[PDB]
Amino acid sequence: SSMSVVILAAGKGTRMYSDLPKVLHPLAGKPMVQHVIDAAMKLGAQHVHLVYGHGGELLKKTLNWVLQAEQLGTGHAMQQAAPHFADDEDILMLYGDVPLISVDTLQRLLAAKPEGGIGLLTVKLDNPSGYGRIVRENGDVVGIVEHKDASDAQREINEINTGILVANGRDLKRWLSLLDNNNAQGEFYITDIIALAHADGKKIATVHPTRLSEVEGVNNRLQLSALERVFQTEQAEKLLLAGVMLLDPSRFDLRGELTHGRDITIDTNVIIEGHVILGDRVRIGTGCVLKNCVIGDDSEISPYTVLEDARLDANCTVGPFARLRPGAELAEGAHVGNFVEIKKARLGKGSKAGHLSYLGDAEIGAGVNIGAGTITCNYDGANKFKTIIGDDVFVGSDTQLVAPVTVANGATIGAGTTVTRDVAENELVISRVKQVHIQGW
Amino acid sequence: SSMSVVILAAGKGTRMYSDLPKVLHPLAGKPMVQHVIDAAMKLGAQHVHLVYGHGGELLKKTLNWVLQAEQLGTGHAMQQAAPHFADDEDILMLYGDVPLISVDTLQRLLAAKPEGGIGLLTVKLDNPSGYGRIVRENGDVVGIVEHKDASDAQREINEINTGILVANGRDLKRWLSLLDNNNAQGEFYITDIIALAHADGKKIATVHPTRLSEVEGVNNRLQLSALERVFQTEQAEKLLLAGVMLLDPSRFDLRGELTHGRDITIDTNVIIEGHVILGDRVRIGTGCVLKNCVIGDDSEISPYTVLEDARLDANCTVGPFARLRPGAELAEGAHVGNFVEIKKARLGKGSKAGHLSYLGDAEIGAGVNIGAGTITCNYDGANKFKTIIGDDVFVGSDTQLVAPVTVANGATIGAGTTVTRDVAENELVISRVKQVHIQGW
Amino acid sequence: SSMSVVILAAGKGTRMYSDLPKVLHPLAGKPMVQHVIDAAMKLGAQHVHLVYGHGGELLKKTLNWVLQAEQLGTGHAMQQAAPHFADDEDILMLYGDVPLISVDTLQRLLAAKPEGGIGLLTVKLDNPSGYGRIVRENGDVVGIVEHKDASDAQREINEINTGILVANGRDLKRWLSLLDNNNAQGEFYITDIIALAHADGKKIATVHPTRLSEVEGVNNRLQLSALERVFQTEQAEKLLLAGVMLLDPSRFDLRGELTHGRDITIDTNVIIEGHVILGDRVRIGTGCVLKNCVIGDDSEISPYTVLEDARLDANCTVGPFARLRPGAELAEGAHVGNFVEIKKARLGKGSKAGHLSYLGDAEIGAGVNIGAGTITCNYDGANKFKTIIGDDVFVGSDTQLVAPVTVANGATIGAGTTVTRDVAENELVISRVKQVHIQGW
Ligand SMILES: N[C@H]1[C@@H](OP(=O)(O)O)O[C@H](CO)[C@@H](O)[C@@H]1O
Ligand SMILES: N[C@H]1[C@@H](OP(=O)(O)O)O[C@H](CO)[C@@H](O)[C@@H]1O
Ligand SMILES: N[C@H]1[C@@H](OP(=O)(O)O)O[C@H](CO)[C@@H](O)[C@@H]1O
Ligand SMILES: [Mg+2]
Ligand SMILES: [Mg+2]
Repeated sequence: SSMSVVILAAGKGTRMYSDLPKVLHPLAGKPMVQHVIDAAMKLGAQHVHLVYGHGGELLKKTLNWVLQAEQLGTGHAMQQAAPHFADDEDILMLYGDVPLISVDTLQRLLAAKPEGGIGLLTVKLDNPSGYGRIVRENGDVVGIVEHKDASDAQREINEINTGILVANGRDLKRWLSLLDNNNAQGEFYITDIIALAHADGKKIATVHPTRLSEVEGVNNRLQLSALERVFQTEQAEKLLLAGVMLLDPSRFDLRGELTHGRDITIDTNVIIEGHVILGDRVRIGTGCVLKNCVIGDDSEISPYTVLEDARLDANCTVGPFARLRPGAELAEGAHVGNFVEIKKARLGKGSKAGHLSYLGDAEIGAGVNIGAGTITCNYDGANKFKTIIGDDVFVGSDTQLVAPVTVANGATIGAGTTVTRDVAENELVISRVKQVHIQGW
Repeated sequence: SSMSVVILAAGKGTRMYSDLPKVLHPLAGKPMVQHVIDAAMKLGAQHVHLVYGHGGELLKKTLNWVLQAEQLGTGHAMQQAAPHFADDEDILMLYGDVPLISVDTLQRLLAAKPEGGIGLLTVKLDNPSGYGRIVRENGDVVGIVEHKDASDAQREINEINTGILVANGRDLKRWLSLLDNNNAQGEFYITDIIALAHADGKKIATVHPTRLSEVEGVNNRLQLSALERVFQTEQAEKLLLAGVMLLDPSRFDLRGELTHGRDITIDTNVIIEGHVILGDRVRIGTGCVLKNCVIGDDSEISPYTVLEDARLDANCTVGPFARLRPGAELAEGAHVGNFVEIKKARLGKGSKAGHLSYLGDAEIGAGVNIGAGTITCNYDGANKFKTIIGDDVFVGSDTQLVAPVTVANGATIGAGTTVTRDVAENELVISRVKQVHIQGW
Repeated sequence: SSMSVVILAAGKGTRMYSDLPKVLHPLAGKPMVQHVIDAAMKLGAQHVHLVYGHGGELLKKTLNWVLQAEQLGTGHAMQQAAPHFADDEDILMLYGDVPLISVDTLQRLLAAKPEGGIGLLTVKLDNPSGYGRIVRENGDVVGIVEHKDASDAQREINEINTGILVANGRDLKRWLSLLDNNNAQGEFYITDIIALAHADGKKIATVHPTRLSEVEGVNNRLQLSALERVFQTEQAEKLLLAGVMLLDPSRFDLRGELTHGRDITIDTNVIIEGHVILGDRVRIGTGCVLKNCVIGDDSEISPYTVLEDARLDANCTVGPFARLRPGAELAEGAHVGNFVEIKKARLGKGSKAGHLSYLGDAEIGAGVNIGAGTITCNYDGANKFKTIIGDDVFVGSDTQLVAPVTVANGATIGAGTTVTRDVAENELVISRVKQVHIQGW
């Protein structure tokens, strides 16, 4: 049948000690709640109903919005969404702070819901302390008892409520209408709806997650960090099984997506962010950070190199200690060495910038040698200007190129030159500065 | 009552293979024995009696000193300290190589000591092999039997001696006087004092540590490394619960103290040393090392940045690959980029040094742009001299400023300039060097 | 008796997803199969028979070669090697993808082989699923039953076949000749030889490895990564017990050999490759990579320093963010600072290159100060040339030395100089460039 989702995002995240709404805190670079939304979309949800208390502005700025003005609990929260439920759709209840719930588990949950009844996700814990206990009579679920209100006998129950469940909209709206708030907490308890479904003589079927981490909620940053490590380990293991050699999968982080070829080797402490594409036989040395980059076949990134919005073609070498900024592009066989920064600049085929250089806003040809210490002066304090270097140019060490300026093919620039005017094809330019020599200084 | 501590620091650390006395080997940046002293001071010890064998010079240089001339054992060691005990104080016995003993455990130990008797810290191990066994008769402690001298029946005992205990000074001095040395080892066994206390009809009460790591001793560097990881994990978890987001708490080290604000994010492989203070919303990228630094609100430290004795005001950005040395100071909104080293220099509000620069012994104003490749020549081979740069100065790329020299407000320095004489307000200075152009080179 | 080894290297490594033969994939910097060969040589093998299917070219290029033209299984594989066995030697069967098998285990295996019979290495697993089961009758091994062909009763057996075994050559050749291929797989099963040995009334003795990891095979990169971590942890623990202080042994990698002195400290995330030699009291900061280097007593390598084929004498300091390339050599007390690259260059006693410099193909004397920004121009686009700097030379900041060129003892080079001609003893050389000053720019 058809289905929509309600994501509860309206708890108080006091133990996060944060000014950022709890469900916005990221896991693997993505807000927790977005993990949950992604899963919902994968399930084929027709609507996603997001219930919130505060941070509504930032929530909408970041990500069907449903206000819960007073933090009066989950039952009350659902009461707020209930009018938006279709009588003819299934409604899946999820939490914005339970980010690792898997599509497989949810699919099995939807499959297990008995006609007219409820599908309830439960899990058996070694220590169920503090959790809602699943109450069964002769094997069938009839009730949930919260820890606080549970008796000593009930507290021996190990099967507990994850709070994730599915029911038909018409049925759900009915059960929510029958909730009672007259009690020691002054709130409606969502958990009472399973007893209410039972009262109507309807069935509550259960399924279990595959992993405990799937139904773990985040209330503080220690708990978020554990889930971060679980998720990173999962990603790392998939990459290994898919043929990427991670030299230490416990020291690898992916925060986005990695599209990869064959026989790649990634060394320790590499961080991949955004969407990165790696060709065949790429090697990434220790400590590198890549964000939104494309790296061509057989390229080698040496240790402690940082790249963002950069492109390497095949057979390129970069680093160690290089810094590629957005718009940095290396054509086939180009080389960028240590203590070199490239920004919005292209280095043509086989061209080399091996040391202690800044190349910004530059179009550099093929077969070019950029000597150590070369710098493009691309900024006048108001605007930025382009440097153009042709093919087969030799730029001597510690030269400044003062943009806008063009150096034609075949030219040679002497060490220590300040280039302010265009250089013609096959021209040598060199500073003829006079020195004083003083004997016996 | 009143209390003093005896710390035993006189064992042979042969399996450390070190020229540094064993108890001086650090854990989280602090000698093991100093952890123990700190705990003692927290307990309110009136005196700390440190018993040593060798390395006394270095020990005192590093940290009431009590010689044990001949390594004749713990009983003998205590005999050496006994004359310093007051008849009217409690004496707590600790070890310099058991660094994680907690104040809580010790407080409970002091509370459990029966009048006229002994408080003894014991622990139950899955494998008690090699440890002193606690001998009980009808539930009461009467004895300790060392493993070697224990029978097969005794060796089944899992409750073992940690060697940590407390007794009144007068009582202790008596029991120590009654120790016998005529045996297969020629030494007095400290453990005999519990049997001696029993002989006098006094009670020996026991308490247990909360964690096994609290009473683990260090005899080799493998054991020290395990304790280092335990301690770092504890620190990391406290920081997470306190609201600091560590993106991987297994790749975080604190060796000193971290004072922090709210909504801080620290990425993998960060090392914090000395005392570091972080404002709200500070972000620290992967690989950074901070030692004795103050970082203001909303500052961002990019990957692979090293800072020591440095100060950032609010909204500053530094790195990646920047190196801030002692006396480096950034005013609000300042920026230091890649391959820049700052030493005993201040960069004023909104001023920028983005690349490949060395700024030492310099006072730099607000609104200054330091071009790539700029270097302060602060050294003449004997002394060091200051560079002063006013507000709203534009320093062109690859300039050297030869100190002492002053550049006034509003000035502009052309690329490639060697500045040796003061520059006046709103002055442009630029090198007019002649070049040779040779066609067809 | 005398002994030879057969290493099976002819499986299909489909789940590696690699163009490199599976047994060539490295563990700790060394092909898996080379670990196995090393063990064989340590055992005193007279011959090593390597059976292969494909990748024979690359295998021989990388490492008695024995073709198995058709991947028809292990029995068939051994049939191919059998003619090379001496009737009067023991033959040990190993696998190229089981890299951590220990010499101790193998020695015990060889010792346990009964005259005329077989020594078989087996292991007891918590989950034996998918493994060959060891079949015993009244305690004696008579059979091996592969999982697939095993009954439900047989599958309860926890003792499984590692496939590692030893038998006399004459005996082995006989048993291999009697293998039957007429079955649902069309292959000879090596495991049948133990039933065949039993048929002849010979004994099959068993021994067990000390660690499970010793007999773990690699079929995919996830499995290789687990073995990599096991191996690195073993190496790290040995180094700690031997007296090297690793500040985090889970963040330490050795890919080769480390020869070390006393009281060394290595911080987190250090990678040692090739053969590295460290003197006493060397400290290595976080993030460093050392490959084929010799570091003298009391030297300190600061964070994020990369060295290859480099030599430091005693009391040297390098980094942070320094890059030493092959042929880099520092004499006693020399210093290389941040953003400095040294290649095929020697820095003499007490000489300093603290910042933003490139020194290549250079002989630099003692007592030299290399100012920030100094660069050797060692390349003309075709060849490379040497720079020679004498003792007690002061090179001013941002100087280029244009090789070949010699600077004699005692000389001083002014900031910003382009040195193209030899400098005489005690000479000051300095650029006298004229500037334009424009007021009110
Ligand atoms: N300094 C030059 C030298 O580098 P090194 O000798 O350090 O490799 O030659 C390289 C090519 O071989 C050039 O690209 C560098 O500009
Ligand atoms: N090279 C200049 C350029 O940097 P980039 O263009 O690399 O950011 O402009 C920056 C301000 O926008 C200046 O501080 C840098 O000195
Ligand atoms: N810039 C100089 C300064 O460095 P710093 O003042 O940054 O240590 O003096 C050092 C010696 O003291 C010299 O080697 C450096 O060349
Ligand atoms: Mg210059
Ligand atoms: Mg320069």
